[PDB]
Amino acid sequence: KRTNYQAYRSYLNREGPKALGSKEIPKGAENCLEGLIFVITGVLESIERDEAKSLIERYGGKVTGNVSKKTNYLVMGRDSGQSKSDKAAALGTKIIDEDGLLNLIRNLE
DNA sequence: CGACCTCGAGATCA
DNA sequence: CTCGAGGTCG
Repeated sequence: KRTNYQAYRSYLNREGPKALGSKEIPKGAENCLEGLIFVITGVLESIERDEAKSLIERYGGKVTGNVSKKTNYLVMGRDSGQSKSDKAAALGTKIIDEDGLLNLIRNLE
């Protein structure tokens, strides 16, 4: 079942973090994301799951692969998981992108 | 006739 | 979360 599927994935889902390590991870208040739960699904413009997690975790925010009732903000860029999006939509969770997540931190600074 | 983006169900993890 | 199958733009 395993193979070099990551090879044709570029054309498939248009994945490939371009500006990784020189765009993300701001200098905003560490307490910024400290309050709500940040759930990032799929992939955004250009970010690694680890880089997003490292950002949220450091900012006192919690991150999980399963949307919760206290999420409030669901980060979703290029994903197809309707099953997970359905939960968030029913809860009243808003969908944000890469900049959307950073915008919160960009506001506090 | 060739490239590309959306629904979807099964493992993932609080 | 992370492959899974399809129909339309090209």
